[PDB]
Amino acid sequence: MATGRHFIAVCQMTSDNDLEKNFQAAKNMIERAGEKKCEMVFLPECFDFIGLNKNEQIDLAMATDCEYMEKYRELARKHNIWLSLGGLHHKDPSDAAHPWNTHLIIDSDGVTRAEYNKLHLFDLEIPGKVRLMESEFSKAGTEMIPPVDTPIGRLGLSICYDVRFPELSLWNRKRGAQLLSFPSAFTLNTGLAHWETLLRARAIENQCYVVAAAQTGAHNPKRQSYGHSMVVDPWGAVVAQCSERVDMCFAEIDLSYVDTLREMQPVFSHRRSDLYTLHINEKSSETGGLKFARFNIPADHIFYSTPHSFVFVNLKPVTDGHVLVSPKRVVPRLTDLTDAETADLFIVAKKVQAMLEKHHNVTSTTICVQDGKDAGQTVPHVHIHILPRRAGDRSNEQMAEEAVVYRNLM
Amino acid sequence: MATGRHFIAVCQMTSDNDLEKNFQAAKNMIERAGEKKCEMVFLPECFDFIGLNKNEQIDLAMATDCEYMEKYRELARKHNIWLSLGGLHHKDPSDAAHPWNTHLIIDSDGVTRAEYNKLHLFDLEIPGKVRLMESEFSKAGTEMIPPVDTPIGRLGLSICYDVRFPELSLWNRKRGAQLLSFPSAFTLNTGLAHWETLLRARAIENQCYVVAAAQTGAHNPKRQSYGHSMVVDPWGAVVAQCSERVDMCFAEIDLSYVDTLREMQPVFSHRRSDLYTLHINEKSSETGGLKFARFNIPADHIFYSTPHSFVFVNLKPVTDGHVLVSPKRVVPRLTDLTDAETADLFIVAKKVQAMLEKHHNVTSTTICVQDGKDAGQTVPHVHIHILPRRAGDRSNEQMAEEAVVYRNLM
Amino acid sequence: MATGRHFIAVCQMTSDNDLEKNFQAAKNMIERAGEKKCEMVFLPECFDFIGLNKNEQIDLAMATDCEYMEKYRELARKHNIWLSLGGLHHKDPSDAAHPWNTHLIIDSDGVTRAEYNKLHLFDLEIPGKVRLMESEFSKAGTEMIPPVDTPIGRLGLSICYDVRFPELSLWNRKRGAQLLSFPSAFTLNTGLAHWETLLRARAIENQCYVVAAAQTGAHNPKRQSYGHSMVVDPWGAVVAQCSERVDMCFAEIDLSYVDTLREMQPVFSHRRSDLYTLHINEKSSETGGLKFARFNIPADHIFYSTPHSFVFVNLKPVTDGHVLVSPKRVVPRLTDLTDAETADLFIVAKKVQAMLEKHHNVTSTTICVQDGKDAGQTVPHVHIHILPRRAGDFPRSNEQMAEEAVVYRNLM
Amino acid sequence: MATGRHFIAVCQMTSDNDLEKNFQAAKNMIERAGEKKCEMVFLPECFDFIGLNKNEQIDLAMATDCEYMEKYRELARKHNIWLSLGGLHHKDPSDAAHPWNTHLIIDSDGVTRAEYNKLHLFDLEIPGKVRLMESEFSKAGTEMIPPVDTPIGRLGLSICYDVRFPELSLWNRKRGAQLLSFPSAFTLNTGLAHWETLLRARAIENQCYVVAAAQTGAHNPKRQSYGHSMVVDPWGAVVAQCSERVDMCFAEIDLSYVDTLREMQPVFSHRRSDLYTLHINEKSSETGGLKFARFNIPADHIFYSTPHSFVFVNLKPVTDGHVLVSPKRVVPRLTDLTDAETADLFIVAKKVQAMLEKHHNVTSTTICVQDGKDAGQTVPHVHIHILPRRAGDFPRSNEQMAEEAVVYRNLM
Ligand code: EMC
Ligand code: EMC
Ligand code: EMC
Ligand code: EMC
Ligand code: EMC
Ligand code: EMC
Ligand code: EMC
Ligand code: EMC
Ligand code: EMC
Ligand code: EMC
Ligand code: NA
Ligand code: NA
Ligand code: NA
Ligand code: NA
Ligand code: NA
Ligand code: NA
Ligand code: NA
Ligand code: NA
Repeated sequence: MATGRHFIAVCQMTSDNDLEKNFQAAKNMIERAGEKKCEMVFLPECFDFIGLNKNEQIDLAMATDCEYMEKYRELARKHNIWLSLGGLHHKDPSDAAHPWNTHLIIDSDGVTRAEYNKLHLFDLEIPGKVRLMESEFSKAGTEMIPPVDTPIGRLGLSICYDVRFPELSLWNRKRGAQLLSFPSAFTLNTGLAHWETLLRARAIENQCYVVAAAQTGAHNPKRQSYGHSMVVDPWGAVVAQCSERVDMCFAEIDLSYVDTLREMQPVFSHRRSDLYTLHINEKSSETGGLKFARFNIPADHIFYSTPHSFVFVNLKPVTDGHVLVSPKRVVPRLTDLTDAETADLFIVAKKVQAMLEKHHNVTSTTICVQDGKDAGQTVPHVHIHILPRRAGDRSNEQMAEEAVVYRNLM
Repeated sequence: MATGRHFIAVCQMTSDNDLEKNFQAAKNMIERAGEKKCEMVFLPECFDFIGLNKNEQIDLAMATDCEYMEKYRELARKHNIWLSLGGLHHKDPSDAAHPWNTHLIIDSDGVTRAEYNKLHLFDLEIPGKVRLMESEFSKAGTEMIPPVDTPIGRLGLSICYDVRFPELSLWNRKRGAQLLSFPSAFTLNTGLAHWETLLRARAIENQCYVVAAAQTGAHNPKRQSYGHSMVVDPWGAVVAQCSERVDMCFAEIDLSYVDTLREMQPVFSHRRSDLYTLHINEKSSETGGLKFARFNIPADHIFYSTPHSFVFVNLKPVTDGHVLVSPKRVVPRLTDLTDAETADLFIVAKKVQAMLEKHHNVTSTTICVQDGKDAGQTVPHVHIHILPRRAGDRSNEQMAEEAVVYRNLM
Repeated sequence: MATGRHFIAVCQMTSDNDLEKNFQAAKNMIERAGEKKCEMVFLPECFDFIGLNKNEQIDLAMATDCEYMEKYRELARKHNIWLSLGGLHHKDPSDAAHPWNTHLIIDSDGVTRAEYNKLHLFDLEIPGKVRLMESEFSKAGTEMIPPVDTPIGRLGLSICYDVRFPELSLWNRKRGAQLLSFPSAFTLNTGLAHWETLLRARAIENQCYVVAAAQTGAHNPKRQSYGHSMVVDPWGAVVAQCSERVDMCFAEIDLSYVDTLREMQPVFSHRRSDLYTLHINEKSSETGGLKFARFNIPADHIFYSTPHSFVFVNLKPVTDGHVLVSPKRVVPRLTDLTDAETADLFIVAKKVQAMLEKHHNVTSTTICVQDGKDAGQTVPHVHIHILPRRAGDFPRSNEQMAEEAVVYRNLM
Repeated sequence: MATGRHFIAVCQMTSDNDLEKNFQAAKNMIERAGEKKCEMVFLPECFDFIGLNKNEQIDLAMATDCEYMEKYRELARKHNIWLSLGGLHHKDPSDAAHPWNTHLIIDSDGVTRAEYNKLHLFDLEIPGKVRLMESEFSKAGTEMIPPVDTPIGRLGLSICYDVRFPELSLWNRKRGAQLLSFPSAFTLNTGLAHWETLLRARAIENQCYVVAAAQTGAHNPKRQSYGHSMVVDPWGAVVAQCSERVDMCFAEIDLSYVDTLREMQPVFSHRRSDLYTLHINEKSSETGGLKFARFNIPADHIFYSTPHSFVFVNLKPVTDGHVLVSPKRVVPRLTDLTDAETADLFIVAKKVQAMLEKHHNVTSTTICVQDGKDAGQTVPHVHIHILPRRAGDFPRSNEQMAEEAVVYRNLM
């Protein structure tokens, strides 16, 4: 994976409702980024456009794989450079009334390597005073995207308002991010007070470079952005920033500096996990079985998994729907688990419970945990018995037949 | 509770190992704070002293209620002013080798209204390079203290390094804090890069005033502090700061400004709780029973409680140790609970499990949850059956007799 | 004179065309300042009002002068506090279109203690896309006003745009200022970029506190201000700043601190007076006196003087108008003068020449300086002879001399 | 001349007394700059070394000049890049204790393009508790060095402490600078408070990019530097800054941007030249020419000139040494001159007077100016007569005049 020094360029622009003009601006900077042999170029949120009306910023929503986007993918190839499209107006075939705010990272091939959907939207609705609903022009993302590996390092993905919620960034760092990102279209009055401080703060708390390509100037009579597109190092210093205008800045991030800081200031090893736990709901994929004590549970027997736990079908179902929920960390007692695990184990149990009832169509479930010899534990590895109930109350090939049905319901 | 405008003074000093000199400096500023009719004065971490050796910063550790401290309590009375003693070297009768870093808030009567023990310590130990262990000169605090009500508003308590962990502050705001605090003795090189940014960041993310009284200058040949004691408003502006020297600054915080901002920018109503949850382990006191569906469980029947859940002794114990764990929020199904609740419910179940086994001296427990008619739920309110096991397997006056024994073990 | 600690209050506001609303905003803050026993409060630049157009600002100037000006003097007296009125629209009796932008300092008794007229105005005339003319709603000052002594120290005076010019502030510091002031109404876009840096820079490079009450928010549909009213110390630290709204902030200034810095960082003792000189046109006021060699020139005979020079009538003039320009420092050679003194001495000669030619109605003048025994110098003190000339051309009573001096004095 | 965008690199380092280590640090960065095709790199103030004592700094100055100076010129040529050596210990052949602090600009061919000697040194002598004397390890410059043209623009030159003095920077901007430079080694405690604000302020008030490579970290047990090497744009934005360590940062500067700002914010067209004047002693270099009324004074006869004035020998001198001082702008009256011109004209007269008296060995001088027909003025162009005087006292060949001018020219 990425290591050492890497040269990158951050783009600042003032997008119109004139998609061609907007494109030309960007293309011009990307070309210059290539000329300087940058490995990656970052563009701001709303890089595609910023319409006058909303029947406009919903009518122009693209497909991520459209003819406009191809112009970008074509550029990435042409200049052998990765791209960070800060926040595309992602049209949703089903709900055209609510596009997505998608941050895309593209290959030197033009191949999308990652997509992140703005998770936090601004919704203010004060009875008879003011009503500004971002959730009216767009739609929030539904899941947590982990950082992506790039030639310049582990890049955490976020967008604008996201910067305001520390939990999201702490998580990305925990998932091994080296650089955080916050392409944005900040307000002049908000940005002039919170932009630099919030970005520098994120970089310092997570000890990561922060790359924030932004919108600046007036997009139209009723909209102006703060600008100040910058790059912050893992120590909180602003090592690169654009001048007040449509232009770019350059930075040479050094992944080694990140390592040095994390080593000399092990903050993430100082967190009192015995007092607080930042739980995140993440859905991971198991391209290989998992250890249930000494036994090996086949990936085809697992229908849901997260970085802390997994759910697998039983070899001796005490009743239809009877599955198991155990922590990836091989541990026998519940009292041996850490809050992160305890919390994730039962929140997963909750997600699984609801699904088993929608399927086996019932309205009752029993959660049992045999922790100890005297309690009936037949295997030294914590497992939650989740068994749906009704009125009454194994084929290795048929066990994966069950696991498949559930996997599509999780 | 506190409302409106309130005038406060922040003290900056460079403490010696000369407790009398240090005292005089502080007393002088407190007197001036009184003269200006301030309602509260904040002093920095290590306000009592900063010794040359460690056999010194462990020998001088006080009692919180000693003759030195009385000088302060006497001052609070004399000038009718609340005090924030940023970080006293709190001697522990049992472990004299590890004092506490205690932030105290004192009455206009000299009455302690709150104590907070530094939760985060700096411990760096790189094999053959450098070894700086804060946990060698002192001892971390063991529990989470909630904000205290003061005449100037809901004051969240923290100390120095704490500022580096966002979770702690998000929690304090959630517990209704209006002002956060971070009295400190920051390093010149660290502070010159992270002080203002981290404080301004906390104020902005939690929309609270931030009061940080600090140490400055050189305490001795081998120790210098950053200083820059300040006050930040809920918008991130530094409204007051001390000059580079032993002196104070004044600020008039306006709790209404806090309300305005929180209303016009409802960030804490934008957090995706469906994706992440900041769980905190807090121990609350129930000076009154709780609703277990429609029934009323007596406080004397409850041995442990938190802002999300409670544990009470059963009216029909299926076996010794058989207790119940339910969420304060009256809900029937597990799938009706929020991650905060799910997580806290079972982490409490974990804490309770371990205690029941240390007492009933056994090594097995069963966790059951009858969620639904068909599962055997006899009451429409989620409750976890926690029943310790062995080989074999109600007096209202004797039920509180059990609850009392456990309460002292929780 | 003032020394020690002093408590002050800085006010921020959003002035519009509602004199009563602006006044009530200012009054509220002055009252709170008085309640906290502040010795002085600072109001921002257009504290009186910001009109929607030229004609309205003319009407408002009259309505302000007529009703509110005195109301502030009353507040000053009632709350026993000094006021710094950051820059009112001072209506000019003979030019209603161009009032001055006056910074007024009012004492505890409501008495004007000093008046600064904004010297720097922003004039942008781009035939193509722009025309922003501040001199179309105003008129720049005419004199350099030295710092005023106040209960909080030597206060230098200026108004926003003045910050961009270092010359102005360096001067005030040299003239004894311990605090500089920059009451103002900055544009949101320009303030958002230069406000803090400039105010802090002036503080640091001049080693003075900087007090800058400012306008903030939306005044009208097409006028916005940055805000961020603050107080910066002599080391450049922002010790107090208003929150984003119509409100105030408090700061205790310490003149001791200024002194301490001036001593551990004697920056002003390090200037290369030999390479560069900052000359300033300043007319001095004097009880009298002044030596010319061992001679005592009575004030009656001195009609113009600056911190560096003085001009006086001649007992034995070689011709009508023959006056003398001399440095206050008593030295004989022109080569004894410092660049600062040489610049002033001849720039003053330039002013006297013009004054004399207009008065005596001549069009020629001879400037002569005899430096040395062999050049005919009669007294060991540099003096420039300024001789008006006529086509004819080549002991006087005290009464004649005093009169001639009175005449010239009122033409300078 | 240079226009458009230009890529540059700024270097930060922790120089000590190990010339080889410091050089390898600098070399590494210059190579990386070359690899990125930068047109110019900036090294900090004491890039050569920081010694543990007076004697070591003298030894190191020799060892530097002997081996490393040329090595940098080689790097310049090899990597086809221009160098800005922030302030080497320039050993003075006749005073080993007081070298100059020279800022050198080396071009692509390793040729010195310009040399600035630090004009401002920090001297603190408090009989009581302190004695910090920079002039004890150095010697201040002697001349004002105007900006140098480079592939990246008009570069003004300075070294750290110079930032505190606005005069120096205002001048460079007036002399055409598009970028100001402040290579340096700031104290950790002073930089931590004034570094960013001052650099940014100079940028804003002069509308120039500011390039400041700096020392950082611990040099030795009792010497620390702030660091934070950066590049500020004409609007005051910090566009590039090194991380906390021995490393570099990159910035693309745009001369177009400077221009644009200079036009939408014509700050320098707004200065009150009528109230204050910033005079600077500068000796001009000239191909020749210069008119005196309708007369063409050949360079052969001009022995001293500044941006505002020139002095020349006389065809019909009334006495040995009779020369003339005149403003370059052709105007007849002394009252036609601007304060800037009046200050310069007589400060130059002051210098010529001294030069002539020492040369002709006299002790008296008569300075005379005839302004107007009736004052005897013969040509309609201001000219000051400078007449050396003797006890005796009161057409010349081109050869005599040219010679006399050569003599005087080498004494100014
Ligand atoms: C909704 C993408 Hg700007
Ligand atoms: C709509 C927040 Hg960039
Ligand atoms: C351990 C209190 Hg400074
Ligand atoms: C020891 C951290 Hg203030
Ligand atoms: C022109 C006075 Hg605000
Ligand atoms: C003096 C009454 Hg307008
Ligand atoms: C001329 C800006 Hg208040
Ligand atoms: C005195 C040159 Hg660093
Ligand atoms: C020029 C050899 Hg030291
Ligand atoms: C004289 C400070 Hg580099
Ligand atoms: Na499209
Ligand atoms: Na004690
Ligand atoms: Na000033
Ligand atoms: Na102060
Ligand atoms: Na004469
Ligand atoms: Na300069
Ligand atoms: Na630029
Ligand atoms: Na003559």
